[PDB]
Amino acid sequence: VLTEGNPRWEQTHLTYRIENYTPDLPRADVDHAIEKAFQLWSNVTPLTFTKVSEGQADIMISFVRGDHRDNSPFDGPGGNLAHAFQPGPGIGGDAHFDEDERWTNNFREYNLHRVAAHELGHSLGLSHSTDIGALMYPSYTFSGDVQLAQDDIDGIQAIYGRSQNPVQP
Ligand SMILES: COc1ccc(S(=O)(=O)N(Cc2cccnc2)[C@@H](C(=O)NO)C(C)C)cc1
Ligand SMILES: [Ca+2]
Ligand SMILES: [Zn+2]
Ligand SMILES: [Zn+2]
Repeated sequence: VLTEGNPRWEQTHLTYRIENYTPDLPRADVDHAIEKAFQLWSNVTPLTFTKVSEGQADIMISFVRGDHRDNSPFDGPGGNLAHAFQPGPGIGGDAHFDEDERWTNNFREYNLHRVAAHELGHSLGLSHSTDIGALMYPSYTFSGDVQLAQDDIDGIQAIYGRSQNPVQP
């Protein structure tokens, strides 16, 4: 409410649910990529995530093709590779992935885990940055290893706070 059309999550815990797995890759590989991404964000923040198989989740993930009842249809391999809505009630928090391209689990054409991590940044209220090491890169590019940069760590920690509890066990 304080922000016009871009409210932050007032909850310290969030839930998510995958509507379906793309036939390009099984669920074991996709669950790992989605689960690994949540761990990276929780590792540096006291935030906690939990997958729900029933009820509406705060962040819904689904794959779409061509027009899917939206005002931004994909135009072939060109255009954006994925998109989402600002964090808010209703369709807000939802995130769609372009299923017209083939997803891979390596440095092949595109990295699914790298894109999922970027979509979460949008759901976490993180905007694009001009830092080369920031995963929130506007266009798609090839980065070295997948790791959070100091700018991203300070940004999410600044909004909520620092994880004053680095207990691995
Ligand atoms: C790995 O991180 C990334 C995630 C998504 C993309 S994306 O090409 O789909 N894209 C960036 C874009 C494309 C074309 C022209 N202007 C801007 C969306 C975007 O920024 N998504 O986060 C946007 C246009 C909907 C790029 C990188
Ligand atoms: Ca495309
Ligand atoms: Zn969509
Ligand atoms: Zn983006």
